Amino acid sequence: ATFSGHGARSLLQFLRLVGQLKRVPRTGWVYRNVQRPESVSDHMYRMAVMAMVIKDDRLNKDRCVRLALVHAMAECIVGDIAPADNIPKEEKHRREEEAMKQITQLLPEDLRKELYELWEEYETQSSAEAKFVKQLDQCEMILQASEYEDLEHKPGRLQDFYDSTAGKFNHPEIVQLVSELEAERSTNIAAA
Amino acid sequence: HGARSLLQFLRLVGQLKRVPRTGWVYRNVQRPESVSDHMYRMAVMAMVIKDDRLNKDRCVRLALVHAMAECIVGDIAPADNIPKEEKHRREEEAMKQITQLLPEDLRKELYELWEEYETQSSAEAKFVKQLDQCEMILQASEYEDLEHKPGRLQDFYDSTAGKFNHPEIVQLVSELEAERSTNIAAA
Ligand SMILES: [Cl-]
Ligand SMILES: [Cl-]
Repeated sequence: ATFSGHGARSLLQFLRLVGQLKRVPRTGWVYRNVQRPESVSDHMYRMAVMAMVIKDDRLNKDRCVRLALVHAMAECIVGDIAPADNIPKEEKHRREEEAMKQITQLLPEDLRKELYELWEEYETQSSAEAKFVKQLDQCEMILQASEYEDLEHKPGRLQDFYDSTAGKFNHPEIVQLVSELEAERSTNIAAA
Repeated sequence: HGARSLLQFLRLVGQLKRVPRTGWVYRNVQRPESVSDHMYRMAVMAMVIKDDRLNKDRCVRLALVHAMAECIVGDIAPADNIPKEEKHRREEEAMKQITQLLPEDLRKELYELWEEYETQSSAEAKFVKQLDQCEMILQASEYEDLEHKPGRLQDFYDSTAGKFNHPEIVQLVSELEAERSTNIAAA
């Protein structure tokens, strides 16, 4: 119940917290000694483009793009928690929830409600759009894994990331895209 | 399928993660942001900076697409001294190459988004151009703060003098310059 107001100063401060996403490297790459790992905002950027180009006539894509730009936003405060950090699901949720409250309080009421709603939709996976964006997250991530493998000239190195997405995919377009990716990568591995 | 081309499109887009923003590099910024970092916050700005006269989702899309050619041509800075037509020519070729990897409806949609920004042919594109400049001077003051070197990136602010007229962005920029100036006066 803070007293920072909802003027330009608070909007600016909201924007600074958001910019901290540029300086949160994605932890999974850090823990695997990737040189120059992407930021969390790098990751959401490509998810957002993927929402634009991976087709599904049943989905509101404007909402999918917004879910993509908002879903990881709490990491500007809580940091990027990876499976290796062993934070229980409930504790990660509680931290990120508190963070989103703090962040959105800087915005006028209608904007606060809208952003928080989007975050809540994603976190509870309550819509088809939310579930779609969750698979973009996982897809975009193994794509980036294979790109770090290519850049390193170390085919297969980041195998653990592929294994962790086993059976997490069921959207027919993303499923198709993943299968193509795994086939191209598993070919490169055999070549080497 | 489809899929191989889509993947190639995605890998090109991914290169944006590895294009440092050139203006920061030229000013010895440590670990400078990528072009995708820059577009990310611009897209968030389109969501939270008010204007009921604008199609915000179109602004968000313009934000995510406007600098996309840079995955091929790189980030050209003013210091690079590339003529406006030449940069336009290069980015246009790049967008054609990029978008042709997509199905026809998406290829046309995406190219037209980029062209609308490029030609500044809508109220939305003009708005997004001011987010770009605003996002950038905010980022300059952030680098100044992180470096503990206030005012060091003044050239960037000087470069934006008189480029703002959108009422909300103007308020935001005034607020930023007053906070920054106060910090500089203090130090
Ligand atoms: Cl994520
Ligand atoms: Cl830009």
